[PDB]
Amino acid sequence: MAQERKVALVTGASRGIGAAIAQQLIQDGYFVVGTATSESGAQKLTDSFGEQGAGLALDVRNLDEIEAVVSHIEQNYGPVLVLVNNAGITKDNLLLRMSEDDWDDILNIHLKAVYRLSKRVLKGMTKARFGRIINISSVVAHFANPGQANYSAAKAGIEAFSRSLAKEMGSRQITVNSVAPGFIATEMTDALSEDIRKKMSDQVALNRLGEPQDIANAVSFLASDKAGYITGTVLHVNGGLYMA
Amino acid sequence: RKVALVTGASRGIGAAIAQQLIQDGYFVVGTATSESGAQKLTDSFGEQGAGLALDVRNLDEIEAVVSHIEQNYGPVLVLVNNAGITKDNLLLRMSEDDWDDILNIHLKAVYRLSKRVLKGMTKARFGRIINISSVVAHFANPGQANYSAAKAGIEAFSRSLAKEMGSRQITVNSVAPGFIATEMTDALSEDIRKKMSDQVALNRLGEPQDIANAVSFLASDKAGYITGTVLHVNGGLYMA
Amino acid sequence: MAQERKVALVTGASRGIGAAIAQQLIQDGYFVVGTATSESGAQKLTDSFGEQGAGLALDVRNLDEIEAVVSHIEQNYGPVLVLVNNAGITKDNLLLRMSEDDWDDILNIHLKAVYRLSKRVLKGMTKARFGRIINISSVVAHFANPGQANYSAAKAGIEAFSRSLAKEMGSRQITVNSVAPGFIATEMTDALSEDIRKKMSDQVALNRLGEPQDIANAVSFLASDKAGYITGTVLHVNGGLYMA
Amino acid sequence: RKVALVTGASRGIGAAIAQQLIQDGYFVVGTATSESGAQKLTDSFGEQGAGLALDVRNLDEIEAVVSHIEQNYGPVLVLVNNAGITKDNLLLRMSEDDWDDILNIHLKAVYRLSKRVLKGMTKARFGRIINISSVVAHFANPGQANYSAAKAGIEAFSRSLAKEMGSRQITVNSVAPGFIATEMTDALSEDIRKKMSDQVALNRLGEPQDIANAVSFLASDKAGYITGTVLHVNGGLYMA
Repeated sequence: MAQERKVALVTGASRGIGAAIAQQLIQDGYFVVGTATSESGAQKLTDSFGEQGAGLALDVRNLDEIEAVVSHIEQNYGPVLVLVNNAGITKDNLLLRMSEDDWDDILNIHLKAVYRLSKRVLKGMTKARFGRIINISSVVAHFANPGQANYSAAKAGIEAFSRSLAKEMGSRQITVNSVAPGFIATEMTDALSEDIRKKMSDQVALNRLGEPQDIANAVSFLASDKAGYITGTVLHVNGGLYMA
Repeated sequence: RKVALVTGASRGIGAAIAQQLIQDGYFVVGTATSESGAQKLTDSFGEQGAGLALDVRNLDEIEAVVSHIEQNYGPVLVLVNNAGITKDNLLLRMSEDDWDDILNIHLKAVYRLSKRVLKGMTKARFGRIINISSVVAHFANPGQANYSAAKAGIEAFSRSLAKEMGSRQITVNSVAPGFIATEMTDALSEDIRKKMSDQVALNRLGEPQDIANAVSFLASDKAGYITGTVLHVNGGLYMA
Repeated sequence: MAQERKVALVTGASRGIGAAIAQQLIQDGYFVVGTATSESGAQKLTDSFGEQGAGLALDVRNLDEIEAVVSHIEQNYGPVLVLVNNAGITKDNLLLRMSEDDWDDILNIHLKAVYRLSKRVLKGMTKARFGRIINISSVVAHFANPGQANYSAAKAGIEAFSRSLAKEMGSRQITVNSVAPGFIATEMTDALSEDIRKKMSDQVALNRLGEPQDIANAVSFLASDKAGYITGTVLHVNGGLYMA
Repeated sequence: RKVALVTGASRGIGAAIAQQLIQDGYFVVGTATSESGAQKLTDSFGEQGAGLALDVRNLDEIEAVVSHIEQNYGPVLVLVNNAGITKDNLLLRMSEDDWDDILNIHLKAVYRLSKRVLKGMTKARFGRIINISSVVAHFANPGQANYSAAKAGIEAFSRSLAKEMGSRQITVNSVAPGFIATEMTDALSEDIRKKMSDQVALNRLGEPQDIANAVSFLASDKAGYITGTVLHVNGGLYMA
């Protein structure tokens, strides 16, 4: 029988923030397609989602794969009406040691992928007169961090792109927003020491690291009818690490 | 139930906030400027709320209202500071009273009421202070220097207070409405409303419920890691 | 003989930032009126400025004094065409210990004075089709600081007021801007320990406290013809303490 | 004299910047897209400057140009990254090349040239990197998603780099022009220009010199405590 739920596409859905976002959108009643870089990673997503989603392998650096994935979704599940662009790969270095590849790969994975995927889903959202594009940004697009000139430039570019797109698509009722996580507990933070997690949490007004679910909760809100008059904004979810 | 206090709950944004927080499961105390307005709120909320008269310009009234809530219903654990009164004028025409009354109603009230609810929230290790700001704290609108100053003041206040209270798991945030359909804007002409909605990316005025939805989100466990921020609800009128 | 230079009014000109701003505007060719809270403080300013400025006693909390001072300047020296609103008094306390007076006095000294003085000088600047209103704000209008809810609210209100006023007066070519100092060396910072000044300077990208002259340099730029297309902005002078 | 390198120095904002920095006392190397344009700059600058051909999309050219400057004139101690090329289109019509060419010309060039000048500035314990951004990195203009992304990218880049280089007394800042009169805007109609200047609080388009004045300020000792900021030069078109 036919897939009748609205379709959400969450890139980088294997773990942490992306995993929580995908699961929450399933809970919210979407049919969720999540992506992983590998086929075995995709198969794990398929396992996790069961009969209310699918896992697909996608290297977001490649236009042909983006186009193939979205076409596959359209042909099998439905038009992508919620797009969550989620990527957290970093290639950090002070600028004097930041290579051409450190730069290009991060700009491609983060910002170019947002451009390509957003462009690819617009026709479906225009036809529906409904759409949500939700970009996962970062506190470091706002708060300066040495060694991450590449990642910061990408995330800031994503927020500016989102403003531009929000203006272009707003008459059609499609909203385009970013969520900027702060210090969220991930495999990366789990790998740090307790002392270093304390040094982080002391900087957060709420005195703790966040959880992937806090980011999922923000995305869930923005993807819902409770957020239909919010567009071109950055929703900061950082426990008061960065306020203004 | 936890108690929420929502000022200026008679109509528009305040009324929609109060009704939503009831639906969310809070016991809602709403305030109005007169005893008569307060009765209308009592009548609207029934067993899930109460109406009180309050002139938010008056400290003695603020302290009596909160004391009355503590004695009868319980500690105020969600505070929504909601004011929409304007006294617009170009600066050359803006009187001392136009300046003062807007700074008092909007920003001073936020200082006073926030201070008065700290003790209960501190003891609970739970709190939500949610301040209604405005898009005009960010985008300059000629004639509203008083209103814009007050609301920007509120946002900075909120940041300071979020840092002070965060270890107790009390969040302090602002919601900044854009052009929201009200009696005020219904009273305007068709051409005027058109010029407003043409500035909005979504090409429409918002509704009080859009603001209530944002406050409801922030007041819930779904926003427990969000503090010291401004949640812009303006349809892309202003993007930041 | 008649006073022919354009007149600048710098409130709080006794020391530190205000003193440097007043001296620099004299260097720039203005006739500078500076204010102090006391008559003896005013007399020291008069001494400092010599025949190219004047010191006047002003408690910026009082409308009658504001009106008297500006009238005195108009009657003796000329129309106020550069207004620098400079105040650094604080009454810090966590909100639970912040009195009605802690709140009201800071909002009056900072924000109400900006409203009153700006309003009072507009007629002269309108007639000249030239004006500069330069408000000294603070990094804490942006970067959250516990214990300064009063001061932060005031300074943020000042920046929003400046935007409103800039829009109202822009057709007449009057610019309205704020300068937001960071950690600047003052009597207050001199009173701190060397260890505490180090802890401050480690937070500044430039690895040092600023000087009053750095703020004077910013005000000088904004008051000049080099800044005639800049209005409604905040010029941050903080060594990278706060960037965005 | 200290050497300044100003890209895109042939006309408009770049030309005004280059001429101002000469007046300020810098030896200015200006770049143009062709050998012929480069000669015109040599001819304009005379003994106080030099013109070089540079395609800022090409890393080998960037490295050769800077090497040529180091060998002949001295270390680049002021770098002004100035690009104004647009390839506008609604996203639905924006090609891969429209996206890439604008990201490369604007943001990649800033990455490449900034990296290449660090060593000289580090040794000198003096530097100014001044990046020309745009009001559109802040205020969304439909059709300019590429340009807006690139310039916002530049601003965040600058913040990161300011933190890395600040201990060496190297400042990194952006200047964000609004609507500035150029050949581009001279080519537009009277009605179009009117609609632009009506959005500006000062009710006029700016001039290239207004931008040159801002860059000159930032490049001087008068701005030695300013780093990681955006200096908005837009006549109140956008206020923040």
